[PDB]
Amino acid sequence: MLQFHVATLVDNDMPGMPRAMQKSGKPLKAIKARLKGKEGRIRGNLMGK
DNA sequence: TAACCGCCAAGGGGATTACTCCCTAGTCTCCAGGCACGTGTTTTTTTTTTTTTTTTTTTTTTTTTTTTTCCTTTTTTTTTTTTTTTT
Repeated sequence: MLQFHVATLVDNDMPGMPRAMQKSGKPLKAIKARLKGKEGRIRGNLMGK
């Protein structure tokens, strides 16, 4: 479970790995979700601020 | 009905004796295939690296702008206070 919490802190988009459960019925938004994506920290905040 | 026996007749060829002769038994002497020893080159086995297709993983999906709506927990177990009954 410690490895599960560490992995979901790092990457919650890993297939074959149980998704982290948030309080509002959503998956947890990890740091990879903050960076990778069109609306991410790179494309939506550094590329397109 | 001709096997078998008795009787008679005839002849054919194996046994016997002698002479010969010739092929093998025996004995040297030279030499060469038959055999004991060593080994091989194909045959099978095992690795080794690649090949080729299948399967899985992962990442991706034009940009900008303006309005609402709903939600931003919830049941389920444990605890703690309160109230009632009894001696």
